[PDB]
Amino acid sequence: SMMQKLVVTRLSPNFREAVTLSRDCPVPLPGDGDLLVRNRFVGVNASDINYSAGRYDPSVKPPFDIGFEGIGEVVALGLSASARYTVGQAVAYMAPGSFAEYTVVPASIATPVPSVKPEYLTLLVSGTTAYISLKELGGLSEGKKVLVTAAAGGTGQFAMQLSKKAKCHVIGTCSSDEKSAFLKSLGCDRPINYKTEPVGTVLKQEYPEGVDVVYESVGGAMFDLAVDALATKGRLIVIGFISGYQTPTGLSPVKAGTLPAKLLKKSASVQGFFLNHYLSKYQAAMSHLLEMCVSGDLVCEVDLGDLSPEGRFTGLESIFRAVNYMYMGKNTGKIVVELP
Ligand SMILES: NC(=O)c1ccc[n+]([C@@H]2O[C@H](COP(=O)([O-])OP(=O)(O)OC[C@H]3O[C@@H](n4cnc5c(N)ncnc54)[C@H](OP(=O)(O)O)[C@@H]3O)[C@@H](O)[C@H]2O)c1
Ligand SMILES: COc1ccc(C(=O)c2c(-c3ccc(O)cc3)sc3cc(O)ccc23)cc1
Repeated sequence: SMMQKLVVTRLSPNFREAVTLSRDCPVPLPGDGDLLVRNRFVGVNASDINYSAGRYDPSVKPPFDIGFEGIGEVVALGLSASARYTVGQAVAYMAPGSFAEYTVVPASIATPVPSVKPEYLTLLVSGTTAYISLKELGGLSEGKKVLVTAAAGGTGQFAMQLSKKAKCHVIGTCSSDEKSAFLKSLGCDRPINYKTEPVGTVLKQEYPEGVDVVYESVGGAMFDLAVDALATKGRLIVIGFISGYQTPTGLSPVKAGTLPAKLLKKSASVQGFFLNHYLSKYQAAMSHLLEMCVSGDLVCEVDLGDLSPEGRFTGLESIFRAVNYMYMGKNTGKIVVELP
């Protein structure tokens, strides 16, 4: 009848200062073509703070719902949606407003899943982003050298594994020896703990002819290093630049004044990627991702915060903790919050 949900009440990249937990909200009713989903797990994404900052559409004032992805049970649906879905059915989705106990989701974008497991949620945004970007833009093939930053993170774990399946030689950056071990377990050829080992030097010495593809999620100095490390005809894919998201503009400083010159000299490229521009590829990506997940051919690491200071991310209120956890760089795999 009523429920809790998170609401952006003030525009800001500081999640805590931007978002409020609202405690007596009416449970929304699904339309003819909608599902009403009781969320059991929701995804925490780096860009959640870009969203709370209002950067997706600056013409939109608070309050508005937040959260990009969820998985749970269909508890109610409109008549038309009932042709495909049924009450009690497990579904996952990528749609705004997942940070709530119940979310209305158009049946046409929902993804039927085998059951309500957090592993399936990792595929929705993090998995598809890696799958689609690398397939469409990566030009992957046997022997290509691929550099993945934030490699032990939500989407990084997939860029890593998929590149390995494409028979590429893969290098991955992360911030701890434990993260490096995780990378090794995913078949990383060259894990690099950037806190203990200078990435630029590793690249210059061990990969003198450069890397062919960069899956770049960090920005700033890491972006600078990756540009310098590009091989002839190399491709740097701008997936993100999380090092800048908390700043007032959300940007990270780069030493890019000489970027065009470097790109010309190497016939190399810098290519942006935004998941929402590739939705025509989404259903197929998710279909394949789900196969590998269920068959065990893809590790879908979940960080539910069980080893965080305050423990398992349970309840909407723990979303604040979980966001902070990401930005402290503590997570291995996808950050997920449970709503018991
Ligand atoms: N374009 C798209 O459609 C799309 C879709 C999904 C995600 N993304 C991007 O992919 C990247 C990762 O997002 P995610 O949600 O999956 O997060 P995530 O990788 O699971 O976690 C972020 C990781 O980045 C590193 N990091 C955190 N704060 C940092 C900081 N201030 N400076 C440098 N590094 C920091 C940490 O790993 P370390 O141990 O390596 O430092 C941290 O664990 C982000 O740029 C996100 O925006 C883009
Ligand atoms: C350019 O098109 C592709 C598509 C898939 C691949 C690839 O090798 C694989 C996958 C792939 C899918 C999407 C990507 O962006 C990269 C790799 S997944 C997978 C699973 C297996 O058991 C065996 C191989 C693969 C390589 C190039």
